[PDB]
Amino acid sequence: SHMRIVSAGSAVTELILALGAEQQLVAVDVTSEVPSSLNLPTVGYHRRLAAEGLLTLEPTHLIGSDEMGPDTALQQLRSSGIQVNVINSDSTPQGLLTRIDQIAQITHTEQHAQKLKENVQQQINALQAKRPEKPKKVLFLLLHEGRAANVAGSDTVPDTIIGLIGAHNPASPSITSYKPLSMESMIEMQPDMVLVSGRSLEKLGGADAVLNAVPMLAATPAGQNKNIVAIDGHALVGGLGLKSLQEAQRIQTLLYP
Repeated sequence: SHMRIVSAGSAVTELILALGAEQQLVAVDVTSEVPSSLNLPTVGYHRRLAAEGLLTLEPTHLIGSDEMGPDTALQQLRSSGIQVNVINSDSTPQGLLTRIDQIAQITHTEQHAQKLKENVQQQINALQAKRPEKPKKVLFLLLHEGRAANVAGSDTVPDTIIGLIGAHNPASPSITSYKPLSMESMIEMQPDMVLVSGRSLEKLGGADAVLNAVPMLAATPAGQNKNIVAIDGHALVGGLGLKSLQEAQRIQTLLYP
């Protein structure tokens, strides 16, 4: 077990690094972030893994979400003796704690698990501690060029993050997962703050530009105050992770000075 890990997801990579086991990585996926110094090869998109491409890395593990595929490549790895570990990808805090356990076990760093799960819970408590009696309203908008403006309802990492910063997600009862948000619902929900599909979804300009993009925000507090805030897209993938918690803190400071 001289480890050679292909990490197939950003949420895998961060934990592997957090547990001090970066020397075990031989490759990461496109969404993963690792220091330039490591010279780690990429492996593309975990939904389109190349069986032979992976095999040349002589890996011992392929770790990712249940979205790793295609399945025909996963069998070629298994049949060749590569451990293929499907790992948690909920939008829940317990999903994160479970993910930490799943990784700590594979990478044999259980020792670090408790202390890391402990920090994770501390941050969450620190975030929850700052929740007011009168929480504000926050929506996450998933915007694309030529696509209809979507929203994160229940069971999304952006929904969990909004709860953790101590806000209401007005979309979270009525909407499940990511759905088109009717202009009327948005007007009705009256968000105080809008979060946008990555810091990277601009590509538009910024606050005033997303406002240009979604002109009905003008009839919400968020719009009339240009309170349109960027959240790092990596904190939304895999799903609820260390980056998620860090963004959440950073955004709560913006939402409640």
